[PDB]
Amino acid sequence: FRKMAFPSGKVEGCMVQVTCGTTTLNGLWLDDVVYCPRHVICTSEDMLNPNYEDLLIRKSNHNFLVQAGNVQLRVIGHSMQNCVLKLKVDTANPKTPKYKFVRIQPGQTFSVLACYNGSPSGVYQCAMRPNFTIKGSFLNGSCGSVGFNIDYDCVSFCYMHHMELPTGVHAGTDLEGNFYGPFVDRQTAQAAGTDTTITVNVLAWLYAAVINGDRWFLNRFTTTLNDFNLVAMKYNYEPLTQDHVDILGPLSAQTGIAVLDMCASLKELLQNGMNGRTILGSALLEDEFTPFDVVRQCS
Amino acid sequence: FRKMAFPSGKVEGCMVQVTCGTTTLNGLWLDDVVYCPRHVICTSEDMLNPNYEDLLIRKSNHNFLVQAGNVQLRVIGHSMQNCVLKLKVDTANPKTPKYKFVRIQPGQTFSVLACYNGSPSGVYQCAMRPNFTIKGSFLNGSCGSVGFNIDYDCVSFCYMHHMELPTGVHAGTDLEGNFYGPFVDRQTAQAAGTDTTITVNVLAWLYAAVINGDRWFLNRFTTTLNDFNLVAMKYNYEPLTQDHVDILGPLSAQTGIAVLDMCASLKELLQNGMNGRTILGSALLEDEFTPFDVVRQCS
Ligand SMILES: *[C@H](O)[C@H](C[C@@H]1CCNC1=O)NC(=O)[C@H](CC(C)C)NC(=O)OCC(C)(C)Oc1ccc(Cl)cc1
Ligand SMILES: *[C@H](O)[C@H](C[C@@H]1CCNC1=O)NC(=O)[C@H](CC(C)C)NC(=O)OCC(C)(C)Oc1ccc(Cl)cc1
Repeated sequence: FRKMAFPSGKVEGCMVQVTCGTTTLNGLWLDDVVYCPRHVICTSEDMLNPNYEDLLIRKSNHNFLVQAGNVQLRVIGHSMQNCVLKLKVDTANPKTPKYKFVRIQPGQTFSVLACYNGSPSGVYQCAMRPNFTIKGSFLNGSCGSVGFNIDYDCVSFCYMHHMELPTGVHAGTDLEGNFYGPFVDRQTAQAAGTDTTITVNVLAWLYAAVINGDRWFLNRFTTTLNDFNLVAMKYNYEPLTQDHVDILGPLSAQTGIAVLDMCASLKELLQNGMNGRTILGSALLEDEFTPFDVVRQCS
Repeated sequence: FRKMAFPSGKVEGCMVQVTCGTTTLNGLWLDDVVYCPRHVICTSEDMLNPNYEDLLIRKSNHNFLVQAGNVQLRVIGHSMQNCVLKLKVDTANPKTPKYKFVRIQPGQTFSVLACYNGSPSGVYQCAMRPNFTIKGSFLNGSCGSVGFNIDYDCVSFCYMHHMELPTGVHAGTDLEGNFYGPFVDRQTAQAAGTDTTITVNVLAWLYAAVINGDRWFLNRFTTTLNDFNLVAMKYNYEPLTQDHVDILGPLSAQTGIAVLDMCASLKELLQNGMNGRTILGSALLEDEFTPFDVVRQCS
């Protein structure tokens, strides 16, 4: 059982380079529009406290250099939507996949295609944390890299990368430019509050452990939803609900282990630790696989 | 710092479906040749102890059904090379990337494009273990999935998937059909011997930890190559060598931490454990990032 990303090919063909002045980052080219973070228009002396409206007023279509491979695209319009720019170009991307824009929920997962200079460097899987950050791997030049899911042949874009927080975690927007969480695109100290553990995902991963033969942490106790949650709260775990219980249905069925039984084993792990043992090769409790991810992978 | 795979698009366009009888698995379509595991010709009653030469003698070109999307390809020749079949087809793949076949060394890493029915399902990063197994995620139908590295625009194929061992780890071949390790493609119990930890990779990951601000495990001791290795052997770690020390050069330089100093910290971690703390978000010592991987990711 592995952290598995979606195949990235459909997204690779949408990545372009966008330069304004000496600032370069990545853009996403779908039909005749290129989407990118609006801070492409900032100089380093603007990033402390930009007035983006005023900055963009000094920019014309020809100040945006958009490059797809060795091919410069012609910008024929521009507008700002929340924290993203939309650059209308004179060529529709011939590689545009079937796609939609979605705003994901916290606790859900997606794949990131990390890019530099409009060129893909690598792919990995991320969760939107309950505090609306992601634990990514991003350097200078990575902004405009996107996160996505694939359903059949349709790419659902859900994330565009903008910034790193002082804790080393990452923040960004949906493809309409609205940040996940309370963040703003300016280079000031910003707090993500307390993060919490995605309880239903830990359970899904414990189920995945059982499916893959790892069963040592199972005990002979059970518990109640309200009793467990009294333990969840203690550990900054999200409360569990019947919808969670139901979502776990397929896994609880494949394994014959009641969700509340699995909860009792989780309580003991939270209380007693793992005694130097491992679960699916990890010595910590993993919360960045959804139930769907586990079903998808073990099917 | 994340387990990061290569972008998979160039490989996605090489995957096809190969059926012989009711056995279906994946093939790799490059120029006018499709490569796949030879056990595609086995029935379930053949897999216990196949005579592949005899089995293949009863097969003709038209018994191999090769499908790329909705498109059946015409097989015009077939031959067996070690544990792979080469099916000559009448159409050269128009999506063939620049490519080579390489036999990787143990301790090196690569990306796996896990496929079913010739369709990519997901991508993840693997190391060739010192005992020539990989810790993958593979189900029935995944054989013929490949592992690769990308250098610039050139895909270096290094692995084709064939089998799971009783321990749950995975074995397969290079693209000439020669198994990594002592394995044979028959459904009998086979041992991978003792695995060992890839010492230079653990050090590279400790360097990656330091680069990313995690420094608690550093101590004020140093050691000798021979003294450390007396500790390495104790823990089934690979011995460290000057070539390893030199390969770590760039990281030792970026950090100002002598390799033998980092070795002394590693010795203490092996001896004293991690006292419930974490390094790059892991509570175990990670050995599936090479020095190159760490340089690539932190650059
Ligand atoms: C866009 O490519 C870049 C991505 C971050 C750089 C470091 N790791 C990232 O994910 N985003 C920014 O630089 C962003 C622009 C603001 C206008 C929102 N600033 C930001 O993320 O500040 C946090 C710090 C740690 C200061 O990030 C860095 C900024 C500049 C440099 Cl040279 C290094 C880090
Ligand atoms: C090829 O798609 C398949 C891949 C393994 C299936 C289970 N996980 C794998 O990686 N390879 C085989 O089935 C292989 C064929 C032999 C001719 C070499 N047999 C094999 O791997 O045996 C090990 C076991 C655990 C028996 O694998 C399974 C075989 C069949 C089935 Cl239905 C389930 C598991």
